[PDB]
Amino acid sequence: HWGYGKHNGPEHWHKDFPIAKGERQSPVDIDTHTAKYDPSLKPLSVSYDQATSLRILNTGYLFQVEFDDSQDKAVLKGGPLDGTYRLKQFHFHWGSLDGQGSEHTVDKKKYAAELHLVHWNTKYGDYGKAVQQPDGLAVLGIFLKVGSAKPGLQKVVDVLDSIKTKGKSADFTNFDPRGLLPESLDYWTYPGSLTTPPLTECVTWIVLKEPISVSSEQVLKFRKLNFNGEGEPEELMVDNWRPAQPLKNRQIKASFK
Ligand SMILES: NS(=O)(=O)c1c(F)c(F)c(S(=O)(=O)CCO)c(NC2CCCCCCC2)c1F
Ligand SMILES: [Zn+2]
Repeated sequence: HWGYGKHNGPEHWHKDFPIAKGERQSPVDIDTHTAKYDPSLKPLSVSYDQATSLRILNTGYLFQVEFDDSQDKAVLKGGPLDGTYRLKQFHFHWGSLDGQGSEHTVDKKKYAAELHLVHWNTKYGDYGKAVQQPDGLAVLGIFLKVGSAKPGLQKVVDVLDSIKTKGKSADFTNFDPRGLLPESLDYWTYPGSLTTPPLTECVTWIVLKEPISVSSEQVLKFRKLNFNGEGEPEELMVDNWRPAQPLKNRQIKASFK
């Protein structure tokens, strides 16, 4: 099965998922000098006041916080997007060391982690149909750098010991994702893909320019998760990021400058 190791990591995924070598794969390096300011882009509309978090889950590759997406409670609109995208979940990718962990890079810089808020286009009715479409998902990506703590992240960090191993979940109600956002909503955007199998090319990526600051202790706690299930040898969950992929025939657009 796929994963992040020597024998089943990103460089092997193409054998099961040939789209790994496709024309719109993610993540990518964001060359800030060659990204084009697009005056016709709109401000993002991030409408998260009615978000209903449900559950946090160790998938065996990362952890994710899941929301009620059975109605338009928390939605993403505007920016490069046509229509209404419903928040389904968020998750992170992170490293074994503070200078790696992000999927996107900025002028080749890697951050300690990257937060992904996954949304699906409500014109397709359910998320499983939306993944079959070139404009089915919108993922909002936010970089994490190590510095001062992020208070809005601490509820997430504190529950991780209850979901140490693959397949564990825990109630995670009443969490407000607005606490994970930086001050600015300046962004880059480009068409891309899931960054894990099945690597489907169904994502409009919106990557915020401003990272959030998390403490060394918050990220250390991410690295205490396990890829393995309970009752199996411990494999620390670190380095669950895909490296930058070829940009090919794509332009990254900037909402700013
Ligand atoms: N980085 S990412 O946002 O492209 C991404 C993941 F890294 C990721 F691991 C997941 S996953 O845990 O579900 C593993 C399977 O790819 C999703 N989740 C979305 C993509 C999965 C298909 C259904 C669409 C909505 C969830 C996912 F979108
Ligand atoms: Zn992701």
